[PDB]
Amino acid sequence: DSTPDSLFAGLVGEYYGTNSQLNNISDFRALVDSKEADATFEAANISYGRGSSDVAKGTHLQEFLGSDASTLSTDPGDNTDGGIYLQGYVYLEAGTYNFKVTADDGYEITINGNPVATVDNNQSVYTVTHASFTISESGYQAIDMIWWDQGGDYVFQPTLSADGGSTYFVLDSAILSSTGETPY
Ligand SMILES: OC[C@H]1O[C@@H](O)[C@H](O)[C@@H](O)[C@H]1O
Ligand SMILES: [Ca+2]
Ligand SMILES: [Ca+2]
Ligand SMILES: [Ca+2]
Ligand SMILES: [Ca+2]
Ligand SMILES: [Ca+2]
Ligand SMILES: [Ca+2]
Ligand SMILES: [Ca+2]
Repeated sequence: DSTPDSLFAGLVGEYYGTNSQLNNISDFRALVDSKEADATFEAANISYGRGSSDVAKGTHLQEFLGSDASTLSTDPGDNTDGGIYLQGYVYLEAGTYNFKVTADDGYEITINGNPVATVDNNQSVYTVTHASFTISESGYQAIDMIWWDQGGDYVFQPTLSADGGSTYFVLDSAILSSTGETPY
């Protein structure tokens, strides 16, 4: 547009809290669409939690975000339910990949507009090995994530494999870009 966006080795993060129930992806997306973010942050190391007693309460969000919490724009007030919306880019070579995500509650990850990892409901801590997807051309791929907590425990760690599920890595500053330019 007319405003420069910060270039960092991470995704652009937004946190939203609510006192309504989050049951599914559409509920969290409606929350995101309903207001300005309760806080913004840089999501440079996307391995959050685990903790207890509601992500949206007290300092639980800070604890959940860990290393990334130092970039919070503000300390949100309490809510019962809450979640994050992350957007930016991830450097991937052409090839085949799959996510394996540990989470409480649900989430959705999309790459180049296509969902590649989805849990459309609340759940206690579970790890799902998602189906494989292909990247046609090497470079920075567009990626967005949503995750939420309806209450209770909370964790979010979406790991990626490039080698058919033999090894997995966290998405972090090695490969993330907020704008699709290279972070130095
Ligand atoms: O489905 C029930 C589960 O819901 C999760 O949101 C919560 O973190 C768990 O502790 C358990 O209550
Ligand atoms: Ca801009
Ligand atoms: Ca919004
Ligand atoms: Ca707080
Ligand atoms: Ca941590
Ligand atoms: Ca930090
Ligand atoms: Ca709730
Ligand atoms: Ca929960």
